[PDB]
Amino acid sequence: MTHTLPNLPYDIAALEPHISAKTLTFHHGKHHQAYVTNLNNLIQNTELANKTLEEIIHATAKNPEKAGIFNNAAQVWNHTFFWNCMKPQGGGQPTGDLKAMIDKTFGSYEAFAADFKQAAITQFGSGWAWLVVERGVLRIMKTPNADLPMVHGATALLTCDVWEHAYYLDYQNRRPDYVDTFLSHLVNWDFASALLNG
Amino acid sequence: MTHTLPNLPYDIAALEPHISAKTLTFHHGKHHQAYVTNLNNLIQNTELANKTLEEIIHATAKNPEKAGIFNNAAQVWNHTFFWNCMKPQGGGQPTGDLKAMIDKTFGSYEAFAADFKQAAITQFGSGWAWLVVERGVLRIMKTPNADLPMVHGATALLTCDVWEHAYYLDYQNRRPDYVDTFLSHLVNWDFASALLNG
Amino acid sequence: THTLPNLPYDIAALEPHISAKTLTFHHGKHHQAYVTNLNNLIQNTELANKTLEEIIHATAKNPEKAGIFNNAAQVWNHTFFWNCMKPQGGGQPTGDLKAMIDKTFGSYEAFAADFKQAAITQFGSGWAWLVVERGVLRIMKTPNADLPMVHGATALLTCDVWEHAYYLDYQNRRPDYVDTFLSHLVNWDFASALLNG
Amino acid sequence: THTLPNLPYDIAALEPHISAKTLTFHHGKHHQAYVTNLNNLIQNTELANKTLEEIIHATAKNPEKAGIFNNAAQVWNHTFFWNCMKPQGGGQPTGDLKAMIDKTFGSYEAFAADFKQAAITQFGSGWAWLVVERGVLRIMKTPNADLPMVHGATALLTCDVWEHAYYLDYQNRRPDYVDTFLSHLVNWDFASALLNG
Ligand SMILES: [Fe+3]
Ligand SMILES: [Fe+3]
Ligand SMILES: [Fe+3]
Ligand SMILES: [Fe+3]
Repeated sequence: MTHTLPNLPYDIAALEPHISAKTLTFHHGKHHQAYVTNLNNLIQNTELANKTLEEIIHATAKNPEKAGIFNNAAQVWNHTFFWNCMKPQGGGQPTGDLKAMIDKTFGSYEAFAADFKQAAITQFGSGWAWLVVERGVLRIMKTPNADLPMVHGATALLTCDVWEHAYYLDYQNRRPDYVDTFLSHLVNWDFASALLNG
Repeated sequence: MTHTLPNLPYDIAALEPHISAKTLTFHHGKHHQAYVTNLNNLIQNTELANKTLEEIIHATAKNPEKAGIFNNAAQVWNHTFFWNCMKPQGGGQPTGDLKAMIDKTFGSYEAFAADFKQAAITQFGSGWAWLVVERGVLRIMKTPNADLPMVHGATALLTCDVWEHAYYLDYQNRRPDYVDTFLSHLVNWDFASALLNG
Repeated sequence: THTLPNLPYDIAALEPHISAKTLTFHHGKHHQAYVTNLNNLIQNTELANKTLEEIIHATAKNPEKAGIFNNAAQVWNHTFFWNCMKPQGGGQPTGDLKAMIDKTFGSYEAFAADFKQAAITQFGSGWAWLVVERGVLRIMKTPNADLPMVHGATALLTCDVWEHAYYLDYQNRRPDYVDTFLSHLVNWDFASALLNG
Repeated sequence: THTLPNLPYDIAALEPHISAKTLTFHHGKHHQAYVTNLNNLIQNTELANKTLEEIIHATAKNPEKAGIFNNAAQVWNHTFFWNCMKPQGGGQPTGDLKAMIDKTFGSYEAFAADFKQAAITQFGSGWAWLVVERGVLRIMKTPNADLPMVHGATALLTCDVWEHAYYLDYQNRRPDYVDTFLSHLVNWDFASALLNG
């Protein structure tokens, strides 16, 4: 157990009712934990046992034979990132640098929000919707399964988990309502704005 | 419109307590319905409007720009196939032709069930676990997302939906328990046996 | 599907300013290769049914399709480039374009100084442009295959500053090449037509 | 402050694979220009007292001081490139480096194909590298002045694929140039020392 499950940055009930404590209990305590334990078991006694998580993600991103390692390693990263993407009483619009860059790039926050929700809702199957910056330009991305921006040469600013386990207890099939609530009440814009200046 | 949602072959509560009436209500009445409505809207005013569902699947399986149409068309097919793969008082073992072919190929039913379970459990993200016949040989197949045996040249005999919406309300993360319940109490072996002789 | 357009003049008609040897490789190899690359990348795709300009607009947003964008835009850029030049070019525009340059830069010499600055400060491969964007003349420079239309601007004039455009004749002396482009090759009638197009 | 280092051999020592004419322009004009540009850009700045490598790392975290990064990285890249070649080079590596290439790529030939592919699929100006990061070998391609050290990797070998590197001798035929680099010029002794550096 050289990799460990990080604490949630808030109480399991902090996102109620938008994301339920039951969801967070299974999502963090079961899914996120299993990705960690799988990763630990898959790299034991291998050359990857002495690498960081980010090093493992990049080292196994190409080799389809190592897809089991990439899939668990990237999911550990993605879920830690996702918990920090949210906060109780979040949502709204960002300010300052990120707000201005979004207006410069998309024309408005509403334009950004519509593009983000479309990527989130058109990602078929399991995956992730992202706001990224790449060579200094903001882009929306959607990725399948465990894929994530860093292996495409982009820096993630924000993500929304659209694996069905992230919303099914609370929203069932209503993924659009889930993403709309994410945008309206949960997104931590201070987080994305700090990462933009990183 | 062009394509219709077929009735379940049993009451929404007929698989209780193994699959809840709640799950079947969302799984059939929302997810399966949505794939039908999407398909109908996507092929309207196109050459695909005049073809059978199977023809649409093969016509869109090759070209990535038509993946939206493929994804919904194949999901209509997969779910319809899946409902018929189950029945109240299912489970047990197959008889006759299919039992003998499983014993010749896997050595035993228990070996087949171990291999079907592991494919279902190691399918990362959304997808399907299949028993197929291919080039005269019985094989286990796992497919991601909407993918399915026929566009690979195999004949499907049985499937288990391992999209998270298939089990999350009743089993949450415990996909192995759900698959174990599928084999133990739900699988309709009469269906797979007839298809083997189709 | 897509074809290389002929040069609008003799392969040797820009000598000594741009050599026939340069044009042979620039038109017959580089521009040809972008056309053949584009055809192979769009075959059996919905892009096969679109125009060059529609391909450029359909792929500018999706980095996954940068190979198609780069070949499509380079086809467009080079065709534009051949038509920006002519034997016995150079001099200055007259009429509408001259007056807009004089009102915007103050002077033709001011425009040529700014155009040449953008051309020589483009690091690596790219293009220097005179564009009109919401009714205003601007100098633009673009890296690699980038071009004005995906930035909401209308190209009036371009000079290729990929090294293959000048290395056989000028080697490292990109500033001399651009000065020779403005002095002897630019076709101001083309740019003036585009301003009213 | 910074100066242009000697070529490690006579300008004709790589004939007929790379012409003396190419080396005179590539080393005496391009490499020299990166050095003179760097000196002029850092004068009276905080960066004037730092080493080339210190300047590269400090400015790499930035798009706003990009003339300094681009010229400093190009100074570094070219010095490294000249030492990646030798007269009567080519062949294959032996010992430590050969073993790692076999374990990593399966064979030298797989390595050379992957290296070739990176060199030819780099669109525009750029570089193809063999790098090592955390004991793992891989191939890298970078655009313009970008280089492995700012990505956390150690360069072992590079091939310049800016068009000035080959256009006088190969024109558009980058694949043949890279083939010739691998076949006749690569200095494997250099890369094997760096693996253990
Ligand atoms: Fe998740
Ligand atoms: Fe389903
Ligand atoms: Fe060109
Ligand atoms: Fe160079």
